[PDB]
Amino acid sequence: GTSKLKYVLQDARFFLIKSNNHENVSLAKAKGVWSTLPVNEKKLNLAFRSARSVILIFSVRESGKFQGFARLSSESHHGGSPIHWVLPSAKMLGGVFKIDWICRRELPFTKSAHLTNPWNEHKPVKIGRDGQEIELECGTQLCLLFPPDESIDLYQVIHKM
Ligand SMILES: CNc1nc(Cl)nc2c1ncn2Cc1ccccc1N
Repeated sequence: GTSKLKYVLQDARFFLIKSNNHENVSLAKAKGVWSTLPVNEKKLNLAFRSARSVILIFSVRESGKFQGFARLSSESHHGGSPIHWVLPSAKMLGGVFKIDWICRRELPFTKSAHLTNPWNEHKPVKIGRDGQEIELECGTQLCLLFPPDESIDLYQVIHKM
């Protein structure tokens, strides 16, 4: 069902993540981590302290789709490991956030054409730069459009909250 998902999304904040390649999204799905540029790392660290859930909604550039969404489980941390990101430098991708995936399924942009983002001039929610915040109502509805991911149990995510 969608009840636990709605509970996780309650009062959440949402950010669009735009990746240049599929490989880093695949690596993020396998290892539960994400890294971004310092402008956005600063924004996400602020958001993580400010909200019960911070949701990253991923889209690979030129794919015409979102590739899923995940909840931040930590602020960014340095050292830890050298993630083999297919770097589009490595020093700008230090700072690793831990993330718990909520949905690893794809959603085509054609399915979100009815959703506009107030924080980006009411452009369709697919439009935005890496790090663009998505207002609560639009982000909630976007996440609810994804196909359910029955391989994921939200019970442990609710306990992180
Ligand atoms: C693992 N993290 C990332 N991996 C990839 Cl392949 N692209 C990213 C990532 N974070 C942001 N972008 C998009 C981008 C690429 C290059 C210059 C500026 C911007 N915004």
